[PDB]
Amino acid sequence: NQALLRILKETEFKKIKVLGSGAFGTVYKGLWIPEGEKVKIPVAIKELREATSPKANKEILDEAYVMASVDNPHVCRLLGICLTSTVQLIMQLMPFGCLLDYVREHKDNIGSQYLLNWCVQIAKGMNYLEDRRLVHRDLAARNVLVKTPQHVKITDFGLAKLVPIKWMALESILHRIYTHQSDVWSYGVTVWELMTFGSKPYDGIPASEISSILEKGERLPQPPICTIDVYMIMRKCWMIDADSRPKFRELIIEFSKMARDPQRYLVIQGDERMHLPSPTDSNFYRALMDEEDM
Ligand SMILES: Cc1cc2cc(n1)-c1cnn(C)c1OCCC[C@@H](C)CN1/C(=N/C2=O)Nc2ccc(CN3CCN(C)CC3)cc21
Repeated sequence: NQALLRILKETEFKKIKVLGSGAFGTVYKGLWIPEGEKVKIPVAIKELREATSPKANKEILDEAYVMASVDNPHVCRLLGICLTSTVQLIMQLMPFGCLLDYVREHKDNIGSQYLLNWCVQIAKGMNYLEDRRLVHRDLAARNVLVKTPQHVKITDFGLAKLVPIKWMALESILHRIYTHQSDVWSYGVTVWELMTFGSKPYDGIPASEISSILEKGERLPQPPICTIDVYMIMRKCWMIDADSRPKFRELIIEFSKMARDPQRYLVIQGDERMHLPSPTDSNFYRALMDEEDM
């Protein structure tokens, strides 16, 4: 149970470079130095921006014992925690960054086979969080990490204790109701982010007014690379009836169907010039960075 969350000493890790921030904390590239060893292992460290108390920290250690409990290839597991005056969370390092920045930076080189596979993988991790009765509350392309280009993982889960209005389902904005189906709404918006190559949803619409335009029946438009088959699925994620939104287990299957013939469903200029890596190149990544089961 508590055998998955390691409590760390200040003296056995070091923060070396600022990699990004969030809403409750800044993320650093770090180094883990085990006691009595001469190795320095790269980690990812999240320092909480607001300073907590000694009892605030029993609350943290309760979601930190759960966050360290996720055992899923497409969800990032909390590994360790360091209980300072600003609690520091230790996790595995992803040098490729988040999927949001990656798609902006590689948009001219991303084919349909990658994108559809990511959506399969994202929904697999989220279906796991549903299987684990864990509602994420902040699924977005920025909180999806890229282990290798062929393998993504979801991160930043544990923020109810601690607002991305443009990703939240209508009932969250109106009533603060967060369920697995409102994570489906967040998922459909994340798929939009991928399919538009990192565009900002509702760009120029103030967040204070989005709950209104949603109630009038307005949604995000069809991404130019998307066929209607893909967009209808996204549209089904944004239904005002939460129960009518698709389930993650169904989002997995359908996007699996689309990944077996990717060029029918996403029309990208030059899509014939970019394919998945040969089994040679897939094994090369996996032996070097990505040895887990799937
Ligand atoms: C398990 C784990 C690992 C990691 C993050 C989280 N969790 C996590 C947890 N909650 N939240 C909000 C999280 O994400 C934080 C948001 C940005 C994040 C992608 C940073 N980020 C990174 N993240 C992780 O390792 N790897 C990165 C590699 C490259 C760059 C870009 N260069 C950096 C230097 N500046 C100049 C910009 C250019 C950014 C990188």
